[PDB]
Amino acid sequence: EPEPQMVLSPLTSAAIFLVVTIDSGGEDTVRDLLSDVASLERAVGFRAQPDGRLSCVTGIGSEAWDRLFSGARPAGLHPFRELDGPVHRAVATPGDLLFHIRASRLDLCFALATEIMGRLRGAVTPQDEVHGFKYFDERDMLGFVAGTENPTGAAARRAVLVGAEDPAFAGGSYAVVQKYLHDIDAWEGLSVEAQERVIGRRKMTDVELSDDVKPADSHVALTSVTGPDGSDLEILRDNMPFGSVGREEFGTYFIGYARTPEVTETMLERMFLGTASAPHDRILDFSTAVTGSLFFTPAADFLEDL
Amino acid sequence: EPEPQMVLSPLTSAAIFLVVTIDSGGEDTVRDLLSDVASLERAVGFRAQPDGRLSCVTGIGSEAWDRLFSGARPAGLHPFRELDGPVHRAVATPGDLLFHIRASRLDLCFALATEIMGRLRGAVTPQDEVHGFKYFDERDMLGFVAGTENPTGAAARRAVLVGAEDPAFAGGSYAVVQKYLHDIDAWEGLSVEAQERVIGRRKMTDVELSDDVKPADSHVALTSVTGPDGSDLEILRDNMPFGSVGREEFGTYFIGYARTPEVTETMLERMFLGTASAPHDRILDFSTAVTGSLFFTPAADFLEDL
Amino acid sequence: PEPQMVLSPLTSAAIFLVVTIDSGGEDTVRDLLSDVASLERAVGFRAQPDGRLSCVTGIGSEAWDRLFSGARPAGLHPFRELDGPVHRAVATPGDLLFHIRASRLDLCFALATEIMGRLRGAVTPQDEVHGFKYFDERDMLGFVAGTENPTGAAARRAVLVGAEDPAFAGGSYAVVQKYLHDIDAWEGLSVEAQERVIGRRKMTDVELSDDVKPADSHVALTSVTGPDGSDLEILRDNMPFGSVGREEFGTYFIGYARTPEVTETMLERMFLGTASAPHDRILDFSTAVTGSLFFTPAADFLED
Amino acid sequence: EPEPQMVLSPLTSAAIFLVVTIDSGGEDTVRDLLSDVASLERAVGFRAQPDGRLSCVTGIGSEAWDRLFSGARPAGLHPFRELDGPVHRAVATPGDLLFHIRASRLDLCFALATEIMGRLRGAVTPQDEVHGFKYFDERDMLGFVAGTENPTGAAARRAVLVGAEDPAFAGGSYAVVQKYLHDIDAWEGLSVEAQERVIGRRKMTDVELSDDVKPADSHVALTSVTGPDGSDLEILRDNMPFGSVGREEFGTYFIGYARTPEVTETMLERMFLGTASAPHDRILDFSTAVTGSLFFTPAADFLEDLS
Amino acid sequence: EPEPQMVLSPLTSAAIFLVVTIDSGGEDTVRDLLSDVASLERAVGFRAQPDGRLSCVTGIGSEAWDRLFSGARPAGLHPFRELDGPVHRAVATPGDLLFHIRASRLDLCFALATEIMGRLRGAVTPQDEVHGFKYFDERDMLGFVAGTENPTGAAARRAVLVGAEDPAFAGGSYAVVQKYLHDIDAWEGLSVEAQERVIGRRKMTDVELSDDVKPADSHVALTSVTGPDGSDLEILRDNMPFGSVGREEFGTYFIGYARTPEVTETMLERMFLGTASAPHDRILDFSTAVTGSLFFTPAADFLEDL
Amino acid sequence: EPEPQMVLSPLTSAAIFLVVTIDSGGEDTVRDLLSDVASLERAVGFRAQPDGRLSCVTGIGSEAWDRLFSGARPAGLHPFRELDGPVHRAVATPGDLLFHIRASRLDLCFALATEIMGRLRGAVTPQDEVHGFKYFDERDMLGFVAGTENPTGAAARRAVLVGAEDPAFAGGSYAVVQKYLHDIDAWEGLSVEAQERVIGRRKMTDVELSDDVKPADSHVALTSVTGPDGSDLEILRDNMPFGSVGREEFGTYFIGYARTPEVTETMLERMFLGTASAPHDRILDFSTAVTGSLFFTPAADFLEDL
Ligand code: HEM
Ligand code: HEM
Ligand code: HEM
Ligand code: HEM
Ligand SMILES: [Mg+2]
Ligand SMILES: [Mg+2]
Ligand SMILES: [Mg+2]
Ligand SMILES: [O]
Ligand SMILES: [O]
Ligand SMILES: [O]
Ligand SMILES: [O]
Ligand SMILES: [O]
Ligand SMILES: [O]
Repeated sequence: EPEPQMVLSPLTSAAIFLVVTIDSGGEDTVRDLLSDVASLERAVGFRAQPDGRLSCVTGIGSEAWDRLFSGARPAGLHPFRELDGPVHRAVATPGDLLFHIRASRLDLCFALATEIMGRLRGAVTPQDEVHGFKYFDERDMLGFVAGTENPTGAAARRAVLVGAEDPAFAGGSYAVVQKYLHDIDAWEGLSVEAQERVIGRRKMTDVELSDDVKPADSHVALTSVTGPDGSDLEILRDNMPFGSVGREEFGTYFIGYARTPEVTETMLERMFLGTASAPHDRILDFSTAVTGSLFFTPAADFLEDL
Repeated sequence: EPEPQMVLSPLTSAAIFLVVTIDSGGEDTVRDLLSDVASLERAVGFRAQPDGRLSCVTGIGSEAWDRLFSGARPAGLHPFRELDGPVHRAVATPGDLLFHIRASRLDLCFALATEIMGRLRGAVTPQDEVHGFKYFDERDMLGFVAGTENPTGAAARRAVLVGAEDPAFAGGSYAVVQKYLHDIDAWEGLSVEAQERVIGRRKMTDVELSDDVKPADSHVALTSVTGPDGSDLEILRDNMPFGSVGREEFGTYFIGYARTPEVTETMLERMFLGTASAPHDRILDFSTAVTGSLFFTPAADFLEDL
Repeated sequence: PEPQMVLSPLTSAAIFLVVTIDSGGEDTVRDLLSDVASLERAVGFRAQPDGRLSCVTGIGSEAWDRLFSGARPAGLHPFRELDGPVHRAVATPGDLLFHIRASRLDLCFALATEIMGRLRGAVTPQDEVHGFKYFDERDMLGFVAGTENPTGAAARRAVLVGAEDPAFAGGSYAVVQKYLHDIDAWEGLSVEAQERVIGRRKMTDVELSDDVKPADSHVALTSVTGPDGSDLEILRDNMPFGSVGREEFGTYFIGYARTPEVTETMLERMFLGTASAPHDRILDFSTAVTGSLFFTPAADFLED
Repeated sequence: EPEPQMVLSPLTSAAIFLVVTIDSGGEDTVRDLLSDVASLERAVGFRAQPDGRLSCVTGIGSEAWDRLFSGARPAGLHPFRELDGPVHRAVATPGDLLFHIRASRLDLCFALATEIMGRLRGAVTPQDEVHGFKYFDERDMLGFVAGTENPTGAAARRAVLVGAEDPAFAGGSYAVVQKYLHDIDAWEGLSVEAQERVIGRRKMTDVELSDDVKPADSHVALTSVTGPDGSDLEILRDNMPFGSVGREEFGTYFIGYARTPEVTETMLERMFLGTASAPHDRILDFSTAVTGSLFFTPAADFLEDLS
Repeated sequence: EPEPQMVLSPLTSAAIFLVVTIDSGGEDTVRDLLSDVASLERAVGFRAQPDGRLSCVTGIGSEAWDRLFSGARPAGLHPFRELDGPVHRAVATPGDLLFHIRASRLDLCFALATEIMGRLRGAVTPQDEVHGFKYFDERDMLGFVAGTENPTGAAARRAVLVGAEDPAFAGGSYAVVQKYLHDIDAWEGLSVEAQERVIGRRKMTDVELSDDVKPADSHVALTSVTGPDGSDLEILRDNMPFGSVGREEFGTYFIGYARTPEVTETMLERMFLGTASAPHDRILDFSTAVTGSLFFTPAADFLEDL
Repeated sequence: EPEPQMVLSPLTSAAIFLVVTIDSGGEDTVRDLLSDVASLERAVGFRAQPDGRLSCVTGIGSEAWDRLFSGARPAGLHPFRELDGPVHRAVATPGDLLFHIRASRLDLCFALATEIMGRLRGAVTPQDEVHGFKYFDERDMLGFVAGTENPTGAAARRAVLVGAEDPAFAGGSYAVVQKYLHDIDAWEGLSVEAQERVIGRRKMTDVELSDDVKPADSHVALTSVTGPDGSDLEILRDNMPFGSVGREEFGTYFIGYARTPEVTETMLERMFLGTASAPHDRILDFSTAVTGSLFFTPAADFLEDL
């Protein structure tokens, strides 16, 4: 059986998201780090157990894949597709490696990020570094409970992990990242009732709006997708608030894991391009994407045997 | 008896330090915020009891004091004194207001900082914003336990709180801040034994080096000071690690509270200018001050009664 | 097939809600059943992961016929009243059971509020009990309660419907009885006399050896061996409850099993006695004031 | 410095409020129990240290005081004063003894309530019993954070504990209890902003409404009282949610401690009878008081030195 | 004004009791260690703040006091008084220094005991070392709750701390230690009701037996003492269970703190020699004392100034 | 189908290791206790759910197996093999039964140990009893993190549990125990860099030394073993510190679970007898084995069905 990376792990109160590009001739240094990254995770995390809950998920971009490895490519791997909607745009930004670092404490994230970047100095250029913090009541930067409808157990495994459709990369997953900045002044001008119509859930109680009152351009309505079979298409999201009060930056770092990028890309199409019944997702009237990248997160044993 | 701010409260795992200057015409907006800051601390923190441990200490600079208030000035309040040592410099940087925000979680610090800065928008200019995190084993950025010789109980109250020497300001304190960036590459080039001789304590066990072994130019030696009366002069320090792995920023945010700035200033003179037996504090060969500001943190009732 | 949380452990808080379905309330009920997993997530996610909020939903025999056409679960019937020589196990009305558990009563109450809010005008409440953990997993008699519950594979085998009734695999049967205790009479016994009623040591919870365990002890009468000589097991989530002012010191009994026959055999031995035992001596200190039987379907049965 | 009961202690996650009346001839049994109540609290609580946080505050009503004790009365002790407003009524209901029991767990509350009621069986009649629970982030059944502006440290000591004004009773306090039931159907028909105008604080973030927007008939406006010298008059509230989903009971158990009942009573007069600017507290349009009792909670040493 | 050691602090889940004798010529080494013990306590304890709750109380015996110090002695400091009852004996055993180490975790106790014994190697001989542990709900090896009637708050300060009756030694206290082994076989031969008549409290619920059923020879009856003026004479007990299952050793380590040894010794006389109404404390029919030592625990500042 | 004992369970903060020999005629009493040990575990542990995490793993020695049972032996069961190296010796010491008792608290361990030994009194003779405790951030007495490279999940199950190679004993495991005492004086004389060369990892950060600097006689180098097929051969180690400060006993209690003893024995051979490039494991220059025993820990249902 192939060992997945910790893609199925739950939300934690802290995260570091590190996106880098591989400099010309940095390939060899990168391959050596990838073969050690699970051992670095154990080195930093084991002594802080059991409360630490440290994990690192490592992702590799479409272009970087061709630079690093000969042989088969994962079937779903391609650069992030820019979406030019009538009003809102999903931008594509450079990204060769993702490190999705989670723990109960920011210091354990930082210590692992320090060892990884120590090994990669002179081989990579940092593109994005975000320090995420969840609110103590599981709320995001808009004041809503975040993660409620994430799949669990066998449903999560089936939605997130590559299987027989691409057997050489079984136990892998696809990660889409987008850094969003919010217009908090505009958001806080809405009544609570208006905010609930944007999201599609009650703010205090987190109960879903019933189908007769849920607007067709609510976040929950547009990111609800049924397959040909009639079955719900699901992703696993580990979204984190981040910000700087001095710079008035109040953000959500979106990360969504799926067995194929087509599920996440369908949701993004419905959000940015809309449908017959909805011009666009009302959350984008308060949220601007400033990054967008797609990564393949291989099985742990693929990184180890390299 | 006057009610002090939470200057005596213990170290926490998260902090936000905010330093701002007051723009032209900003004084009325600032006075309104000062009269409300304790009530905002309760609004953000109460619902997160008892695990939240949210506090805010508010400080006011020498020039800002004269802009905001008529009548008496605290006896020790003056702008930070630059020290131009033969090798190392303690710089002065602008700062009218300090908010020293502590909690068990960064998101609680961030929520109070958001409310404070929301009320000050258009009246202030941000000078500095640092998000602090302690390592899970009470270690600083240099790998040493930080806080060990802080005073506690009655000795802390005597060391930190203004009393009858300045009775109109009793229950106040003086805060000096300095942001330090470390040369971690040079520090990690030392053996553990050489680092212990820089600090003056054992790294793993935190046991102080004996007087026979402890170098005259160690941090513990130079920051150990006796008054004319033979008594130890003590300050309370809430130093926090901070940084950015992508930018290679690895820092210690120094904050020290004391009943009179003369004690903190004497320690800084010994570190930066040295003594007969030591050229300077050896910690400064690995640590560059990039900010320096002095604040008076009044009694809580002083701020309430505006 | 995915079961409801019938295999989940004891928690420190619980709400037990039993209602009857009023005439014409069927459609409101079916809509709520299709939504109960989503309500559970909605309330529970506000306290992940320590909250441990779950709701197990059960349906009575008469309600089943009012709600669904086609196949019945093989073991579903109304609770069988037992009229013993001394003690009686009463059958009381109940169409729906909500077995709500969490680490905190707030999560239980918030979920109960949303469920009952959705069913207002469609159901009549019959029983509501707010259970709480009592010291080191003790009951109102001062004994540790749950010790011999099966775990892991033995729990799955004992609790979940399998191939014997394949349309309903991953279901279970719940029996509930609210008991009120005579604490005055109980505290009149020596600790040694109480140990002989239960069949375990009071402070240390060690089982009495077979040579000393009375045949009419609770542990002896509820020990049943199946055709192959293996133990027939149930999973019990008993919770203390009460009201000091009204002198109500209670045990809310709930037992899950793959077939009701196992639980019913245990109840027959307790209430009717055997050749060796007049009745379960625990009943000399405990009166059953409710009795109901429910089928707790697979989670997938409810969503569909 | 005489030793107070645990009146200054913080909110906990569980509580039992027990109100009883003393039957004729029950006085000797009650005095005996009062002399033992601190020892019973230690007997239950000590084995759950350090996390248990079990405490019991024992209060005695005006008429019970006269039956139990032959000497001096606390200066402020009198029966609860019924308030007959143009719209709303604050009823006075019987209660001789209050047990305010708090812990981090209901089991410790229940076990201590069991031991106390076991000692008083046949001497007292139960009037009210409420099992309170913390609801999410210190919320009440109206969805608002409750307790935010409670005084702390020295301010709490000054606001709550009897001192030199009544020296024989120094370290005592005065507790007012009211059981409120809420009309949740009517409450949930308001917009969140209309709820915020009833309470005077933001619902989700618990920030006080600015003075320009805070209505005069908001809860926070009517329960804000200044003394003649301009300083705030404060009380310490340990309010707890309770209820029963089947019976549609969604309750707030109000308890307020103060150094003199005059402060709590001035707040109640403003709520129920209103001011020049406000007819009544808008919170009462959604809240009905069904009990009302006043108790003196003596210093701990006063109870210990009985017979 | 004088700062007591942590004699008033509550029970913890772990303790180490270390009793040593001072070798001939060990006096100087011992004096240097005593002046450093508070600094060693902070060095170990600070890196587990705030849940560690590490503390060390240092006690000095009567014969050791006269070897270490000159001038005035604490008024009540004498060797433990052997009690030769008709049936039961309280033995006196050697001991010059007591280290009473408590924390929430054994590791912090063990690390501090290691640093102390490292400084004293070749100057002292170990007489007794006991690792204590919390047993369920504050129970002892007899199955009863132990510590229930300890004084708290002001009553504890008044019972425990030397004051104006011996002003030079204000802030000190007197510790009596006795290691007890229990005859568990004999004890378990009693019914629970017989055990309750030995102790004087209910076993499961820890409710005191009423005055009309409490035997005169029960432990609670003989250890209840009133002064000539009617007030209760109280001690503070920090008893801890210990044992070794292989050796069939089930113990109680008794430690009682009091402002004068006369209170503790009056209790011991009643237990071992009895009263007019009681031959001896029935708890002694199931408990054997194998050590007995008395120590003065000076104010913290007395040790620091050496 | 067969239910293993709790061999795969994680490290806990407390342990008791009990090794006994079966006295002549004690066989019938032992068989009765083996059939009840799981019942005793529930009796003590249930009341402390869910935080207690009490488990007992019961092991039987080679000589004991033939005294207790008729019919098939586990294929790998033999007496511990004494290793007589040029410098260091791995002694074989008597042991018929192992009880490996773990929990989050020592009380639960002690209570279960008391019930087991109460049933075995007069049938067994105790050989060793060790009370283990967690030391800071999962450290051993040498000050290094211990457990870091233990296998987890599927890799742990594959490394530890007997499968189809010995189908009658599927779900069993083999436990090797060795009690080590450390020369802390000699160890603490080494610089941290020289200690790192003994172990093969960085002391404070627990990062593995790179292959270019790791000495061939380091602990990590000698306990790293590859099968003929190139895979890593793994064991599960649940090592616990123990000690007594007055007796200068600073111990590591070694316990290693494996699907076959040949893996553990290959590691011991390399440590004690060395390789072409290493005389012996340098850790043995600071560590003396004083016990050595091998046990088969059967499937839980094997014990239940006696
Ligand atoms: C500013 C960015 C975002 C914010 C603040 C945000 C917030 C939320 C919230 C509050 C919910 C409801 C509770 C939950 O189930 O987590 C939700 C649901 C969801 N979001 Fe987002 N979201 C954002 C971006 C995205 C993006 C970019 C996607 C997909 C590409 C996405 C996919 C989903 C999905 C699939 C659900 C679950 C819908 C359901 O089936 O109920 N979100 N989000
Ligand atoms: C530049 C970055 C700094 C770092 C990384 C640092 C770190 C440390 C460490 C590790 C200790 C030993 C443990 C303890 O906290 O007692 C210490 C002690 C101390 N530091 Fe700093 N420190 C810094 C700057 C300062 C400054 C600027 C001052 C004063 C103006 C200061 C004053 C002290 C004092 C008074 C002590 C206690 C010494 C004693 O009496 O034992 N430190 N510091
Ligand atoms: C007054 C109501 C009850 C009380 C207070 C009570 C209490 C207990 C206690 C203290 C135990 C021993 C520890 C353990 O849980 O294994 C026990 C065991 C048990 N009880 Fe009950 N019980 C009650 C009613 C029932 C009922 C109504 C049934 C069955 C229909 C039942 C079935 C069992 C079973 C099967 C065991 C396990 C026996 C074994 O195999 O060891 N109980 N109960
Ligand atoms: C249905 C009954 C009640 C409910 C739901 C309720 C709820 C609240 C809420 C939500 C607050 C705002 C947060 C805070 O606690 O500071 C508050 C404040 C307060 N309440 Fe109540 N309350 C009730 C009855 C009472 C009564 C009867 C009194 C006095 C007799 C009282 C006195 C106060 C006071 C003094 C404040 C603080 C006002 C300030 O200075 O800001 N409340 N209450
Ligand atoms: Mg009978
Ligand atoms: Mg206020
Ligand atoms: Mg014996
Ligand atoms: O999301
Ligand atoms: O510092
Ligand atoms: O049960
Ligand atoms: O309130
Ligand atoms: O004691
Ligand atoms: O190891």
